[PDB]
Amino acid sequence: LVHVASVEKGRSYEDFQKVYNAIALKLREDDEYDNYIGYGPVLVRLAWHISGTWDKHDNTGGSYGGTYRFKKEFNDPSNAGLQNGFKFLEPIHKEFPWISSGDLFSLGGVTAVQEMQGPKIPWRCGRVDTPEDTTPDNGRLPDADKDAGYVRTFFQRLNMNDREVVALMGAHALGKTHLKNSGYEGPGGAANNVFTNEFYLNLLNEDWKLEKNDANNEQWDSKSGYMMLPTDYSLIQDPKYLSIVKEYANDQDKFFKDFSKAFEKLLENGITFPKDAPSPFIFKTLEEQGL
Ligand code: HEM
Ligand SMILES: N=C(N)c1ccsc1
Repeated sequence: LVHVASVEKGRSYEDFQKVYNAIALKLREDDEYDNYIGYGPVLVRLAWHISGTWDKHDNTGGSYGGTYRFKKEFNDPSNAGLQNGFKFLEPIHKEFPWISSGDLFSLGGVTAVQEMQGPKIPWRCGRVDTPEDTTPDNGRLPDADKDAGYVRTFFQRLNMNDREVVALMGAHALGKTHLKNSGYEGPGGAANNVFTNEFYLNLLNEDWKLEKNDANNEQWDSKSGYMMLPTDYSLIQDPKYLSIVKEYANDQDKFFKDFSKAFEKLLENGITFPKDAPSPFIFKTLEEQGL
């Protein structure tokens, strides 16, 4: 299966910077959401989940087709709560109807990361909506109650190695688990709408206890009020993951650079970019624009 990026007709960097800006301004305006966490984290999770259906073996799933807009994928149990991010983006799409759904969902994630003071994430346009019958079945996103070997094997399907996996998981510094969405409850650090390397510092420095939550699932809890999923905690149980966790806990810039690469790759998996395509766009933040 081949998906060739096709630039939305006549559009260039400035058009996409305008969509960025709309998203970024709404992120600012709608600050109350989720006990004043705001929509940044859920937009990052949305961009990951629309990308994380990809299968390298046959190029099914992936961000290209924008298939999250269809009921089967929208109602994936793994996607519970992301309707909030979709609803956030609806007025943006209404204002910019020319952008594809896949470009919008992925640009949402990029915008959120940058506006939360994360790394710059280069982003490429040209995802094209595909029909309802291209929507991947439920069950391609990962379970949270598993161990390091599960995580490693899972991410091979997405063509991600150990470093890419550990880098990507640093996003779990953002937002929180919600018991009603996933059967897990709690945040991963104190600054959960600012993008930092706190996930790794918390993994290493907190005193974690294995407890049951009110949904009868096990999770790791600290007296600080933080939590880790079993899959999060597996990153310090496996000796190879642990080395990389320590590396990112001790080098903010290295984490930023490695996250940026892995996140762009995640968002671009499955897509063929013509040699004549535009170079990746690097959007200015509102702050950089004086906006
Ligand atoms: C082994 C891989 C992964 C597992 C099992 C997993 C699991 C989870 C679960 C259970 C939640 C809570 C959802 C809720 O209750 O609302 C969640 C949230 C989150 N995930 Fe992951 N995830 C994984 C990887 C990733 C990756 C690769 C990213 C993106 C780079 C990511 C970004 C986030 C973000 C930002 C949230 C917070 C959402 C919010 O606050 O609304 N996750 N994840
Ligand atoms: N480890 C955490 N608190 C977490 C995991 C997914 S979103 C937040």
